[PDB]
Amino acid sequence: EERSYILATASTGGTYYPVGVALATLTKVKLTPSYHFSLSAISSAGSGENVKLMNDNEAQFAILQGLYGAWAWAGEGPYAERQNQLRSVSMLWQNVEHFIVRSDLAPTGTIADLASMKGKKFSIGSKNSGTEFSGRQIMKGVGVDPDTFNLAYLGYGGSASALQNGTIDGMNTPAGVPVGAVTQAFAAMGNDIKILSFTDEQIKQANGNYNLWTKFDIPANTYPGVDKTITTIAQPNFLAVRTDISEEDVYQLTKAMYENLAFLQGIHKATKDMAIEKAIEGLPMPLHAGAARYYQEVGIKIPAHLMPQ
Repeated sequence: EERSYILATASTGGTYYPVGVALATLTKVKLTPSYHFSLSAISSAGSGENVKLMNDNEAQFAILQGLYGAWAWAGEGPYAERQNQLRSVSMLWQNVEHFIVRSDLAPTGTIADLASMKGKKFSIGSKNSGTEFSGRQIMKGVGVDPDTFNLAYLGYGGSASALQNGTIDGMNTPAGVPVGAVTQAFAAMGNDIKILSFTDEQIKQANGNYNLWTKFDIPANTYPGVDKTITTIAQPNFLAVRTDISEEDVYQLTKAMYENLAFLQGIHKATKDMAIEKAIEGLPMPLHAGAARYYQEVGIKIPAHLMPQ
């Protein structure tokens, strides 16, 4: 009968889970009666578990952080070989990098200023979180060894409070814009702190061999007292699917997402990031054939490296 697919997300207290629920709901309300498949969201420990669940067919779809997808496709990071059972479908929202430091420690204003801050207290994120891993990945790319800082491993709220109390000099807090912890820090500290920017050369450095982070301009007036645009980088949180899932089902799913963006956005605001012209930006692994069919149908040019394989 009905093909009841499982969609893996992350903890029920974060953003992966409710965005996943929103996709699942879209399929059950708009697709199951006519097309006879559904997605149902399950919680998980996050991207690393999600790759294992997909590989074992306990899940057929998952929300993945871009970097985990890059590692999976390259056979790098925690992987020793390419994870060839995984393909991409769509960006769902953008993880925007926020490397924030005391302003008097930023002689250029750019991410290279982390190097002037060795030996100082810096919160790289929760231990073993996606945030720790993306912070380490970016810093290594711009040539700064994270372990030459005095690293603290604080969450988003803990980092903001430590910055406000003066017990750390910078923090790494990436997420969908606006990031609550960054709002709190600027609200309390104003322009005593600074979001570090990324030049075009630093964007290339952050990516290394990957095509994952792209230029992202934080709009003026996003954060208290920051009345100017800021150029940083962002990577996608994206929907992944097993290669053996029906092309027709993946096509109908991709089409329904882009024909019902307001439906998704009314369930969870993170999907306000979605747009047909941003659908494939920074995806770290090639598209499933069914998703590519939809994108070409509506006139999207797919880069060679994302064409189905």
